[PDB]
Amino acid sequence: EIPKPVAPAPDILRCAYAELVVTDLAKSRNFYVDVLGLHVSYEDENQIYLRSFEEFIHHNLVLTKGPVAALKAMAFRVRTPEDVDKAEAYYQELGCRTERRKDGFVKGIGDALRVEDPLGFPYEFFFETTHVERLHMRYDLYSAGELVRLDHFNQVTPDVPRGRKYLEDLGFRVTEDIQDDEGTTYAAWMHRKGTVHDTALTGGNGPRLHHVAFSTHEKHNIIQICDKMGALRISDRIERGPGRHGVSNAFYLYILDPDNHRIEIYTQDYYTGDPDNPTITWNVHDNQRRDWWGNPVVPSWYTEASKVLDLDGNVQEIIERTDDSELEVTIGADGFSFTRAGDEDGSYHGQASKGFKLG
Amino acid sequence: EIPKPVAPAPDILRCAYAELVVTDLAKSRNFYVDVLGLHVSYEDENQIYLRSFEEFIHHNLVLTKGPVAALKAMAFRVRTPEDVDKAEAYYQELGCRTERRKDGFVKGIGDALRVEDPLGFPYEFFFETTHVERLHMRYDLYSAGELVRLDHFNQVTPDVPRGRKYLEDLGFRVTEDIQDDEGTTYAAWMHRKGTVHDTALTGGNGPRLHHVAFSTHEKHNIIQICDKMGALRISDRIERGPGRHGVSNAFYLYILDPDNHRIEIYTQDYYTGDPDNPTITWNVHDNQRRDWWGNPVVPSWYTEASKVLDLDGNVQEIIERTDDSELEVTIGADGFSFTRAGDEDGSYHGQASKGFKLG
Amino acid sequence: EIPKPVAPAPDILRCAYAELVVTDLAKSRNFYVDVLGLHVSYEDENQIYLRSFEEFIHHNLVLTKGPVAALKAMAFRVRTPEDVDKAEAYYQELGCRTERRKDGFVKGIGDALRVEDPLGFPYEFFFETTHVERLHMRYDLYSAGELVRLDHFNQVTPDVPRGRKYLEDLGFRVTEDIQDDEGTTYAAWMHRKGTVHDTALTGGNGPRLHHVAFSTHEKHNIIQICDKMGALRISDRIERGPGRHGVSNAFYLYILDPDNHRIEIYTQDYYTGDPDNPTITWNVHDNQRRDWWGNPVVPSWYTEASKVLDLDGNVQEIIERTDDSELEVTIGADGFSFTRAGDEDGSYHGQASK
Amino acid sequence: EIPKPVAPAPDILRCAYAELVVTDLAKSRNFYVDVLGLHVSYEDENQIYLRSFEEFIHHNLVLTKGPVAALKAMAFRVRTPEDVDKAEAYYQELGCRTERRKDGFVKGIGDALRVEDPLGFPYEFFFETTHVERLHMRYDLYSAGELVRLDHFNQVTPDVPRGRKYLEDLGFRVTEDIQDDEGTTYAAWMHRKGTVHDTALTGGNGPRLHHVAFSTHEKHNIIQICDKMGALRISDRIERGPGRHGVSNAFYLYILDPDNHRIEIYTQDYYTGDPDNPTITWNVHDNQRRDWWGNPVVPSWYTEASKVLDLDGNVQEIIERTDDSELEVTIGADGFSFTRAGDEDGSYHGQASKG
Ligand SMILES: O=S(=O)(O)c1ccc(O)c(O)c1
Ligand SMILES: O=S(=O)(O)c1ccc(O)c(O)c1
Ligand SMILES: [Ca+2]
Ligand SMILES: [Cl-]
Ligand SMILES: [Cl-]
Ligand SMILES: [Fe+2]
Ligand SMILES: [Fe+2]
Ligand SMILES: [Fe+2]
Ligand SMILES: [Fe+2]
Repeated sequence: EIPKPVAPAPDILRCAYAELVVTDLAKSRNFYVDVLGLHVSYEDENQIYLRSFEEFIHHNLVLTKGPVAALKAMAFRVRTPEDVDKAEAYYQELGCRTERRKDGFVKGIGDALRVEDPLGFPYEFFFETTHVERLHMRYDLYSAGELVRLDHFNQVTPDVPRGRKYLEDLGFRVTEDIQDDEGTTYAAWMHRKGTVHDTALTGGNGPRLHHVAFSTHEKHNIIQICDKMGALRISDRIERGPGRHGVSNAFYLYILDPDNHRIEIYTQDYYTGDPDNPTITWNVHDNQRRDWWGNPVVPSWYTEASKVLDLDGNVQEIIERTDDSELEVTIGADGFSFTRAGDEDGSYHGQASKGFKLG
Repeated sequence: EIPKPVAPAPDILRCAYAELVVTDLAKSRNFYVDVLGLHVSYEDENQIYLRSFEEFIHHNLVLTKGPVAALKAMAFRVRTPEDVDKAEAYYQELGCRTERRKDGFVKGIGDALRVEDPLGFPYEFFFETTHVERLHMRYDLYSAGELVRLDHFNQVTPDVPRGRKYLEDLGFRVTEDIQDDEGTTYAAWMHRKGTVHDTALTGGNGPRLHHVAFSTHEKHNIIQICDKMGALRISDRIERGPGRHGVSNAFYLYILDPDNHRIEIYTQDYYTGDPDNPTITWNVHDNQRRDWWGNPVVPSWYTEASKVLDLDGNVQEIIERTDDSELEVTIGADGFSFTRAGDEDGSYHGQASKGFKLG
Repeated sequence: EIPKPVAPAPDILRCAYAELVVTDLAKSRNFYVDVLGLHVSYEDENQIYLRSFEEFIHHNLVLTKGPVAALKAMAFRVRTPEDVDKAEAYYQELGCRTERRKDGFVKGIGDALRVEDPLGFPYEFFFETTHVERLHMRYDLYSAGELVRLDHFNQVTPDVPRGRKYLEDLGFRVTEDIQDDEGTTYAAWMHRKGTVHDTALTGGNGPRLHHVAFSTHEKHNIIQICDKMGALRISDRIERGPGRHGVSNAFYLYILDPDNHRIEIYTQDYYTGDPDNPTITWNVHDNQRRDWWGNPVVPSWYTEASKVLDLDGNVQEIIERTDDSELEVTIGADGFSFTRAGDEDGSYHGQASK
Repeated sequence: EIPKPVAPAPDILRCAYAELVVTDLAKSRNFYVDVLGLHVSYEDENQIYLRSFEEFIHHNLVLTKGPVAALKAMAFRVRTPEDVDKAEAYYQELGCRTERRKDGFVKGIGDALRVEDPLGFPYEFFFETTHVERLHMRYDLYSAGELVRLDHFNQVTPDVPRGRKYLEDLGFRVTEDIQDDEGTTYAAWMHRKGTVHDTALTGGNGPRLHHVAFSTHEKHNIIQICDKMGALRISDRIERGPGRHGVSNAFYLYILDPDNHRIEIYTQDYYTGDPDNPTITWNVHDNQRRDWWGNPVVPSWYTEASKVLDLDGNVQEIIERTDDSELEVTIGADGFSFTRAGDEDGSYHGQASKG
């Protein structure tokens, strides 16, 4: 277990941006700008800085050209300048490598701390950022599929309870989780900003980045993204969805960028800001937990995720999960799922729902 | 091959209602009224008469208690009383069994002709019907999933060109179809009322009734039906969808009633009323033809459909399709489909899209 | 009264396009293409040809540069080539001025008849048209405010019953109307294509064109048009709405183009294709008849409308309505409306609602 | 000016519920339950306890039968039980009348502090509340007009800067306001929970309660409320909207309950939780500031608002605003508004927009 430091945790506001390394900057720009409609704050031959419709900080996504596609940083904004100092002390007490840059790692961010966290993930904490034009009423620019906010990250890690405890000490509150009756946690969701989550842990080999998620206003905006991908004849880049989540109650879609980085589009989860917010636990065999309508979860969703980098820019080595696999226990050969607890009718033995099996 | 009569075709307005035989009237009522929110025009211990939100004729659906669940009649309204006489002469010239009842077969319909048509289907033609309160502005009744119109039927028949020719002579115009490069037709859609279809032919063993379809106003209304079925813990009765169709461009969902009769919910197809309306032909291997987003078509959608009755109430014998099977050529072990014609990337061989094979 | 010809009526499919004369083509292009997102089928220095998202015929709207903004033609598509001959014989029997151009009046239309109709309106009938790419699945082009179909026209004319009977003889069926207990007709809606209308008559001084209407898929698409006009700081060109109509039950918005031509955006009316489709008559004093939510109808909506041209391109003289005025009897000094009939609570006297 | 206490402010989470006094409990039930679809947590012959679709605390609205329709309490939830102690100390230092009940004033709330605040409003602060079934996935119950959350209160007060300073000291952050070029403030919006607001101040004679606001998921849910009101032939209880707000950017509707308490339905404002969230100031003459589409604001929206009670349950006396009136300066006989700053075209003199 990861000890609770004596040093106070930084006051984290929210997820703020991700830096993704991409192999072909022009192909990635086509995806995030021409397909998805994100707004360009800055670009050059090496990077593209993108933001959502309602954002006022400099960016929500930095695309950085490099040799190996990977997550380079997942950044959280803290409440005050002094919280960056607290972050450095906190992670130092945890025994983690840290790097501090007074003028930032990326453009439009000031004083910033990056850390190799105890789960092997590159976290950034910052307060200072260049404000830009907030585009929230620029309906002259608004797309039929407009991405309005950055909502969350989702991380793949082999030991969910170990990670959960560490994030709770850092001040994240768990809103929902998936467990079974034999003591295994498969996934947990945790927040600072008062939505279902700012980050989440998914059980699996890791550290890897499962996805970054953006919000829309309405469900039809997500439908439009699907429709547009069909018109562009890139429906093969729709991985899973659209659907209604069980966990989070959000309407959702997962798509894959040119380096196979997974992006979720998400809308209409619920308020979690009260400190005694009720924590919802789903059983791993409940076939409504991930897709409320019971649609099967494609195997790539469980197996595939992005590499993450260390502070030197090298790929983090992957540690195998030894706990039970959500894929295996639900849709694998000895898997099981139910529609109604205790009812054989609507249950699935050794295959996925709706008439499918693993490819 | 079905000859064109010398007798003039009746002028058909639209699909108007279906009579479905159901085995447990109370369970069927729970589904169509309590789950789906259709409006009761009349009911007793033997039948329930149901209509959509915007309908003014007596009903769109009659549920008739009987021993064997089946389609008993699919009914089309004709333009004038005289058109019922025309239908009788037309089908008599075709050599079909007919039955005329001056006071109707079901309540709220007057002079009506039922026929066992050349494809083995029980068609009804009528003009006279009892008008009811049109509920189109009854927003005090309006459900979050409100079904607003009857849109179409879909019929399974072994020889699609044979049926298509016959329906063309009856005045239906083909709007879309699905073919391969070697001259096999897998499906066709055809209309009278100026939408994509009033009925459609799906290649397969038949006669069987594939589905009846109702419309909603908006896409979110279809989403709500899915959400409600999740809340009722009957997500196992969601068969396929929700999705965007390729053919028709409509947003859709398929669900299964207590006797496994398939119901489609459908919205936002396009106007076809001009006589030179451009026909659209899709290749059977195009993985965007049925679901525009590339989501896989569940095998049950290809294989399962309702029995139909003859005019005595006995089940019609099934005749096997000898032309190629859409299931087998697209998602079976020797099947294939593409995202982009000629492109290996985004193509699927011997399995369905998105990472599944047949269960 | 307009006699019924012995000559058979042309079989009219639907409203198909309008040709509007505009005074500044570039300003009009900015409104219809950059603001509203219509799709260009052809343009040059004199004209812009535009179509909606789901259209396959050449255009739904022709903008033609000219000295005086006006309606130049409201065009209906007919079922067959021979229906253009029928239209010519029909209007000739009516005594109307007609002009036939075997190669069309505008690009992308072939053999076409224009008439000065008995109500003074420039109608076109055509079958032949150049097919174009139907954009209905081009979601890469789809706007948050996308206009998907041309739905209808609305005509201002002084005597509604006279016009109604003429249109019924042409095969249009009345779906809804507004009347009072004294027997005055204020407005009527009538169709060929199986929606609430292809054209409509509004009682007033005419001939004038009240509006041209386009459809969207959903209500949020109409909202987005309003939001976009706010962002462009042209909210003064939102005239009325957004709202729910009583008549038609459609969700709606009215906006004004740079020459003050009124454009309605409209969605989700009901099917009318059965020949005994029930006709709905509203009372003129029912404050839910025009806006179901009881929002007031601004006077400009009743009084302002576009000039129309004759076949020479000159402005048609206007005839004053002598029947009672809907404006005067509902929101004028001696007017009134109710929310619930017979209830003084929620009634309005000598003023509009809200 | 209201002094800043030495005593630390309580940590306020969010607006949580309002207690409204109503005259005919059955008629109010029909409005809030049958028309609007709120969910009953508890009822008897004296009170109805209602909650929104996504709520887990006991209620968002309490309807209490009484002789005079009024706001009895606007309640904010605080972060810990100790924050109720902090609230008590804070308001006592301000010289405000307070009353603390360890077992609450209404059912489903535990230890609670009510105060007559420096602006004359009845505030409640509480932590302890009875959890109930969260209905957020009960799509078997979901209405086409479903109200999903409580969003905010709006208060009418004569001196907006005075109130703004007091609320800032209490930890609310101003997100948007309306001012003119002559030093007058007409309205301010301020938050704790990271939306545009938990409460707002509207300049006018006060203390009165302008409205209570509930959220929907989507814009069509608000349109449905309007459509249903038309079908019920009660469209005369739609006061203003539906519309898009300028301030807040939310889609909105205002309707009137049987005692004329004003309810707003609201959706799709933006995130404000960062502490340097950019403040937006509108000019009072900007005709897109309240309705972005330029639709006129009816005079009743400016003039009418609910009485509020003191801790003894008596109506607070109304103090007259002496600052300029937003009604008068925009839509009165000497009013002015503009569509485009500096453009005579689309401007309005001595009247409201749209004719
Ligand atoms: O699945 S398809 O796109 O082929 C299709 C299109 C329209 C329908 O009504 C249908 O049932 C099926
Ligand atoms: O305002 S009305 O409800 O009378 C009306 C209904 C349908 C229309 O298309 C229209 O322009 C006007
Ligand atoms: Ca177990
Ligand atoms: Cl999931
Ligand atoms: Cl406002
Ligand atoms: Fe996620
Ligand atoms: Fe269908
Ligand atoms: Fe209209
Ligand atoms: Fe408000």
